[PDB]
Amino acid sequence: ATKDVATDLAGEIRFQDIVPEEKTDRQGNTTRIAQRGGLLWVLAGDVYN
Repeated sequence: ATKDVATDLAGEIRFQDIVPEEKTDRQGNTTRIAQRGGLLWVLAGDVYN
């Protein structure tokens, strides 16, 4: 199964030990899959669009 995890703090993402690997779909869809399971920190802030 699958489950989406969505943040509740607005800010900058910072990897920690996460090693993304780019898997390119035949249409060019570069999906980032983590080879090394780590942490995705969110450093809080005010994000402006």
